[PDB]
Amino acid sequence: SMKALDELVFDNRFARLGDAFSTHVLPEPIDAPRLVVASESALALLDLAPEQSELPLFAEIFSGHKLWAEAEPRAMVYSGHQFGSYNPRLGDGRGLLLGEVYNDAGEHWDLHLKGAGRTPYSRMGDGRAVLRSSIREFLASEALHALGIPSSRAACVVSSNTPVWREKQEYAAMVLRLAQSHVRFGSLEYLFYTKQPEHLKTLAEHVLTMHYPHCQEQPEPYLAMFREIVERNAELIAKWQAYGFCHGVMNTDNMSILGITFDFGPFAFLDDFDEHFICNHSDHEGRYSFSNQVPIAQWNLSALGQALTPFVSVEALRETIGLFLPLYQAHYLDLMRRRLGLTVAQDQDDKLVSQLLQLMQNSGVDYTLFFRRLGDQPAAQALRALRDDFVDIKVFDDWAQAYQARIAAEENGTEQARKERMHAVNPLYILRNYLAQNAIEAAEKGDYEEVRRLHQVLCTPFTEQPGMEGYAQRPP
Ligand SMILES: Nc1ncnc2c1ncn2[C@@H]1O[C@H](COP(=O)(O)OP(=O)(O)NP(=O)(O)O)[C@@H](O)[C@H]1O
Ligand SMILES: [Ca+2]
Ligand SMILES: [Ca+2]
Ligand SMILES: [Ca+2]
Ligand SMILES: [Ca+2]
Ligand SMILES: [Cl-]
Ligand SMILES: [Mg+2]
Repeated sequence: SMKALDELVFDNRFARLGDAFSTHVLPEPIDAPRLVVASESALALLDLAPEQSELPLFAEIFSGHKLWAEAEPRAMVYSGHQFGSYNPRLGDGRGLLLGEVYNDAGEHWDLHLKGAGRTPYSRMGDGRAVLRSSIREFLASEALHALGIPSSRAACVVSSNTPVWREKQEYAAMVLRLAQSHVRFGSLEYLFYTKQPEHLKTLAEHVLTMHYPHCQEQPEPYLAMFREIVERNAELIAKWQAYGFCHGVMNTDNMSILGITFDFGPFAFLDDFDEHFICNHSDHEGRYSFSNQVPIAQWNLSALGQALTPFVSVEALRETIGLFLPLYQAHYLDLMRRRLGLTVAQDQDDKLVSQLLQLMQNSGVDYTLFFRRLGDQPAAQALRALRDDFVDIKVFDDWAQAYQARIAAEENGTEQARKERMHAVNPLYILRNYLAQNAIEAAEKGDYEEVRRLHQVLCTPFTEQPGMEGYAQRPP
């Protein structure tokens, strides 16, 4: 049953690994905490109901004022390649692993409070996050999960009137991030490149036993684990590409060891399709552009593989990395076939998908709404309506014919079954930047109605909701 805040059970596994992997650090509170928004689904991971998130004590805990005695807040140490260049020392500069909760299902869940204050790893930073940062990370975490895209989760956002300077005067907020691990590729890189072989093995054994235990029985457990990580990453990137999620900062310290989306900063969901969109205004070379996310993910896996060379041969590691691209293409094509309402794999499907994207590229076509409208009517009628959005309208007619011929080349069910199949994987509502911005503006004025409704709508992004037509609109 849903329990009280005082009934949470803690089992702080990572804290017990010692001071070589993290440092005990308490949060620095922020003033006048208020609950901005909370996720019922995320809270359920901790056996908590939404009503427990409305308690003053709840806002106090996740703004740094109070903390269970059974917790042990810790700042992790890690490193990472940042935009291709190795940085020998990063770590939790503005967040803390408060502890790990053991829920009734028998699962361990990290409680990471992001924006909790300065730590030994903050360097010159203030250890804070501003309200717009916390709200965007909360919305994207839970929107991705509702979409079926593996992601770190977010339980709540808590506001404050603690001043924080960025470009202008802003105010500190914290987001409670939940995940079953906060270990990153960069966690292993740090121990590898500082040549701490005992601790590197202890961390790899922690990841192995807690998250890939089936691999322990195999002749080379760390090779099997690496293969599983490569698989999870291929599935993750396939979902990003299929649904137009741009991360923006795919540094190796932001690659989760579990294959979940991690660290939401300058992300963006594509509005108009653009295979080369650069969502990060600081990514001057386009290293983390939409299309580059595929080769970058492979590069990051090679960087992870380096940290495992003490245990696995270079040849075996590089052979495993070679599985990434075919696995990505398999899952990507599967996802895009489903977005097109197709239910079997046929030889030229990759060309069909590729041709659709090239037609979208310079025609100003909304990625999400194209696939939703494609399924909302029989293909012939939907395509006649979508015709006008394309510049090369006669090339599109040829693609539309190829698509209708592809439908006819398989048993595709009734028109109604097709509609339900496609609307079950094609969202009507997505976390568009302009929608998040409107929620942020209202919240910065003290009005949290908008951010809450937007979050609510995205909990069921595939289901039409009455009166929410504004959330299905293209950007104005
Ligand atoms: N305001 C800040 N104060 C202190 N450290 C910071 C601050 N902003 C970023 N950092 C650190 O700078 C590095 C790069 O930040 P980034 O990759 O954006 O991660 P993050 O969003 O700060 N936290 P996380 O989501 O857990 O990766 C990390 O080691 C951060 O902890
Ligand atoms: Ca970040
Ligand atoms: Ca085009
Ligand atoms: Ca257009
Ligand atoms: Ca039929
Ligand atoms: Cl920030
Ligand atoms: Mg980061």
